[PDB]
Amino acid sequence: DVLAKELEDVNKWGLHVFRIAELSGNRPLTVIMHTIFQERDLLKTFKIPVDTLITYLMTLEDHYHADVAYHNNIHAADVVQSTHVLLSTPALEAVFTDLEILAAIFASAIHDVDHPGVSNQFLINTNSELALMYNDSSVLENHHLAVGFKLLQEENCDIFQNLTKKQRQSLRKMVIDIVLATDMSKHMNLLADLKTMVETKKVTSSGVLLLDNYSDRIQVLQNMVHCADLSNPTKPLQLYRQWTDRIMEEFFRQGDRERERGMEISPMCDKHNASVEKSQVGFIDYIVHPLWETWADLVHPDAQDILDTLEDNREWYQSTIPQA
Amino acid sequence: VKTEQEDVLAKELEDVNKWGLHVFRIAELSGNRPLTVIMHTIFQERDLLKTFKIPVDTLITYLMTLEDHYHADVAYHNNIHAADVVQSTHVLLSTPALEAVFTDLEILAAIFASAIHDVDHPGVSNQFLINTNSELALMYNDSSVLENHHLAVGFKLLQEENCDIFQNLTKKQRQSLRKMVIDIVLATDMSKHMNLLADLKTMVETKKVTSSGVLLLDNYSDRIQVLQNMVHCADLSNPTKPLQLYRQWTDRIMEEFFRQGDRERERGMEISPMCDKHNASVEKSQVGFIDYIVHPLWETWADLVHPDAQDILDTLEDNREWYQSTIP
Ligand SMILES: COc1ccc(/C=N/OC[C@H](O)CN2C[C@@H](C)O[C@@H](C)C2)cc1OC1CCCC1
Ligand SMILES: COc1ccc(/C=N/OC[C@H](O)CN2C[C@@H](C)O[C@@H](C)C2)cc1OC1CCCC1
Ligand SMILES: [Mg+2]
Ligand SMILES: [Mg+2]
Ligand SMILES: [Mg+2]
Ligand SMILES: [Mg+2]
Ligand SMILES: [Mg+2]
Ligand SMILES: [Zn+2]
Ligand SMILES: [Zn+2]
Repeated sequence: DVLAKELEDVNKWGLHVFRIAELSGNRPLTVIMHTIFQERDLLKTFKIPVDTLITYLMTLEDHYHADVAYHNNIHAADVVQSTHVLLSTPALEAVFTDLEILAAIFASAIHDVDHPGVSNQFLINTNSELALMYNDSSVLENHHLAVGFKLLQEENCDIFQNLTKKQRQSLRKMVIDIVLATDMSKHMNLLADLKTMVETKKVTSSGVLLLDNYSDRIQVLQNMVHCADLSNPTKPLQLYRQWTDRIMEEFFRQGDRERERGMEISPMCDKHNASVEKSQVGFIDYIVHPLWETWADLVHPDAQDILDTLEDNREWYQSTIPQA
Repeated sequence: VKTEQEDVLAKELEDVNKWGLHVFRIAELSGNRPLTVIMHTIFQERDLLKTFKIPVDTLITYLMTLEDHYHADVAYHNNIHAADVVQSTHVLLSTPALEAVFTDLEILAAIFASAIHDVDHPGVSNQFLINTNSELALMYNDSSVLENHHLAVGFKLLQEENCDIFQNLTKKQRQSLRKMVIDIVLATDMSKHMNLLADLKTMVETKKVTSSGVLLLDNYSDRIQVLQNMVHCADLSNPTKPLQLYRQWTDRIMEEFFRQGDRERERGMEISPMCDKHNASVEKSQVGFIDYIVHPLWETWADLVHPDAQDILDTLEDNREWYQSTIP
């Protein structure tokens, strides 16, 4: 019906994911993953029973929190679909193995599962059980990985059951490497290294990137999923506005818990003294544009339309801020 | 004192400041409470209860609970090993080249890290835990699986009734100590040894000393690097001890290794290097251990604190020759 038609846009930047969420009965992660697995022939390639895939996807989606405004199944579905588009970028054609593709997409799907709606720093500062378990280091990201993998153990949920032992081991390593790179405390180091990779990049005659060891390959996959994670401001304004609403709602909820606890309220988490437009322009200027302009460099000119949208949205958000 | 255990014992504890304290004797004389007894002694000696306002009964309660979470049926990675690493770190901290270098909080961190650094060790390796798809390796994504766990347990036990030995630290002190203890225990992961050593060599190359040969450390990076390597050295100090101690440590690690190999053999897995009781060369393996891991590390530490560690290095070399001479 009016879902198969929306899902026709699954290979396009700017898919109406919120509409897909509504139409699927709040199952955007399940429907979008299913669609992409079929589109990429992943069920056949890895002999994944279709009922197993769906069973896993639904239990995974169940473990995203409905009451968390941003870090929920819609965000997961969005990052999955964005990674799916980025994987098909011409500069990367025939570069990645089917296993590497599967790993990037699986990592995207689980990368925020069971997110509590508060930051690593909040969890550390409040002496949470999660921070105790993970010694204050990539607390959330370690946890997302543990839960994501743990769910494969549920009845008829092992989608990787027919991979070889070697394939499963390689897949597990890549997925861990990828989800740990979504920790924002690693952003500047990832970016610094990505800039250096761009500086020294190698391309075939056909113009596709040459990545001849695991380090270079996983580095590209890490940054790709990181870009997808940080892709909201590169989307059409109607979508970007919705993501901004959600992250500010989530932030203000954390800020309210901090205020109640007598804690200093984290930057951008105070509903009373916040500035959304200023916050987004700063987010684009200091994080999202520096990353995406580097990705654009890597795959030039594949990402120029995405960069254009980002730059237009920045100019849009800054337009109502008085300036000299 | 610290444990209502028999007699004394006090004569043995007179060696708490010396390399080659007889920790096994201490374990026996204390009713298998060497970690509690030795930690209590060191905290009193260094006046740490007064400095950090640690109630003595809180200290003893925590130490007993901590000690209870080292497995009695694990041959090597048990409470005696923890006590040994604690006591060895305590000796290393007092080396002349480090006089007045570390704050009392840094000293507390090193000693506390040493005490918890293998707690709840199951007697099998990280690689075994990964290969067998253990819940622990799933929890920690195959990375420093044991060492992350040791830290989690060591800190969690502070929350048991009357166990918070850090209750009278300031918020900042608690935060700093927590970071240092994590940095130190994660550095005991043997997978980090080569990198750790490489960086230690770099530090020795650019080492700054006063005229009395005392190290000049400039910042947290310097201080934590020395503490990480210090506790790593303590962890790898068995072959540098009086031979009778070393011989018992060797017997114990081989027993633990063989038990892991038995588990591997039973599950049809490739038996890990040095874990096959049916095909072992214990003496040869000790010489290889010294040549490729322990001597390169301790020679570098010896350089850092020259000449403070000369005797320790000499003993290492003598002990290498013992195992050499006993290869069949
Ligand atoms: C649409 O906009 C966004 C979309 C995603 C995100 C992604 N956020 O992931 C962050 C983690 O939860 C942790 N941070 C939370 C914060 C309270 O403290 C920081 C130390 C860490 C942010 C967006 O805009 C935001 C940041 C800039 C203005 C609002
Ligand atoms: C007295 O000798 C020793 C004293 C301590 C130790 C400390 N070991 O900690 C290691 C961890 O449990 C994990 N390893 C287990 C092993 C089966 O596989 C490795 C990949 C990692 C070792 C000693 O001897 C060694 C080398 C020669 C005989 C064993
Ligand atoms: Mg995340
Ligand atoms: Mg004597
Ligand atoms: Mg020992
Ligand atoms: Mg250990
Ligand atoms: Mg210095
Ligand atoms: Zn995310
Ligand atoms: Zn140890």
